[PDB]
Amino acid sequence: LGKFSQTCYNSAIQGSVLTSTCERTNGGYNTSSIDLNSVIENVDGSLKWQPSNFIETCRNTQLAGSSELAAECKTRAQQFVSTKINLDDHIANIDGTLKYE
Amino acid sequence: LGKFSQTCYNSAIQGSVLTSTCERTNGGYNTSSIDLNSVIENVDGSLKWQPSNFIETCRNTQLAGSSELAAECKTRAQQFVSTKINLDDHIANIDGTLKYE
Ligand code: NA
Repeated sequence: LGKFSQTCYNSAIQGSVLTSTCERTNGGYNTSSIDLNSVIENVDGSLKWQPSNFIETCRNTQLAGSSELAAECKTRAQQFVSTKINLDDHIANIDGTLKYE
Repeated sequence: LGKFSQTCYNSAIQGSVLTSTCERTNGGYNTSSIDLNSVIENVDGSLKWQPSNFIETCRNTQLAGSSELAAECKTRAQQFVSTKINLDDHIANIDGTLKYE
């Protein structure tokens, strides 16, 4: 559904970063931001949205230790198996901000 | 390339969201989060990092109007052309916080 600009203002892009000042559900405001590097993609010169399947096919997410993600996900033979990934692998700290590279 | 957890503490995974409080470059701290649904994916049951080429093949990004990304991207034949996309198609404000949905 999207529609952020409807309830936001003073938006800006910088590199692939988007930042805006957005209304709460109460009456105040907050300034967040999203990296668009992992959400849009370039196909022959045109931008498109990227598909994803983590929220929709995996479950019961958890952090083990300092940088290990753990969950259970759905296979091709449509059964849930246990899987794990080191988030240190590609998640970095870039001046107090968490960044995917 | 990566290894955030050597300057971050108190990390937490909730849903697809990772949250951590990190070491600013000077001496201080900042608490961030990154939505992993667009960073990792599941391939037959196993979680894999997702590749993407936007900032790697595109340049000169601009917010045009209220909600439109504009940029120039390289076509398979290595030529920069024009390309826009409406961010409001999937960027949302969830309680003062921008989300991709
Ligand atoms: Na992605």
